Amino acid sequence: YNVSMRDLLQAGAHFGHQTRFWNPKMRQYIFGARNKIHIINLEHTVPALNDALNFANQLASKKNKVLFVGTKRAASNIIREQAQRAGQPYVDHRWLGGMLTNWKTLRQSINRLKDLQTQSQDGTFAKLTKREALERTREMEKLERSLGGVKNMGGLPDALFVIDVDHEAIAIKEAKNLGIPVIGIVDTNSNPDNVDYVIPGNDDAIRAVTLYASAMADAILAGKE
RNA sequence: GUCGUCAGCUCGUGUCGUGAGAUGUUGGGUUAAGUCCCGCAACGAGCGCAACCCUUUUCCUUACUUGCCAGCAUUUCGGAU
Repeated sequence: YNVSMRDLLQAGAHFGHQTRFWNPKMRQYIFGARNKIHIINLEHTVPALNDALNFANQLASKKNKVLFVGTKRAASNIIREQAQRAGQPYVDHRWLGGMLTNWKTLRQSINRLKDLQTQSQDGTFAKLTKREALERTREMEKLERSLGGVKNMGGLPDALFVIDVDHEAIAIKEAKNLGIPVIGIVDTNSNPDNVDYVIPGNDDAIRAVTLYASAMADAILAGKE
């Protein structure tokens, strides 16, 4: 399942953001800049990606759940599809402060979501009048939109696959506080200090995101054989 | 009594500060109203608001006197009988 390099060039991980927004901590990975924007070297990206995929394979074999976190408007659909394929909890939408920091409070929210889903399945929804009917349908919509992905999950994930660290900065901080490992994609503008596993490459390109998510999903599938 | 029929008040869990503390109630629409919806280190529960109470507007069921008079009958033509 290793990308082997050419797929990375064709996907376009080489591109990066403009120089003026560069983070000084990426200097080791910048290598050079062909044009005004920076060009990252995939020579370091490949081995780091392989190591991250191997660690994900080991965790999948151990059966511990891995949580995917990618929220960029371009990456939402791709990460949702890949997470559904892998059969793992996902957070496609905006991060809500306390997915991991305060799990006990989210227990009640997901319990109520499941209860209202059971209500919809049962005839009680039909028994209730139309105004309440639309109110609780709208409630279903809202909490399914907010916490739909993590409904199945019952325990904190053993690893966090983060698409874009500076964007989803809160998630990395919570993961560091808890001690849960984070494997993440980082670009030139972001800071890698708090990422346990760093695979540096472009994330804006929908097609690079598709490549990365497909690789992770393939590793998850290979796990458990 | 009054501000004043003014719209605010409280409290549960995590995060930021060495700390007293802060974050919920802030932002944009909307309403008689922190009423309702979009925003987002926040997450939801209670008291205030509203509704539950009395009266008025159309119709239905029970009730037919001491209240009523469409149909009928007698009339000192007055529902008087």
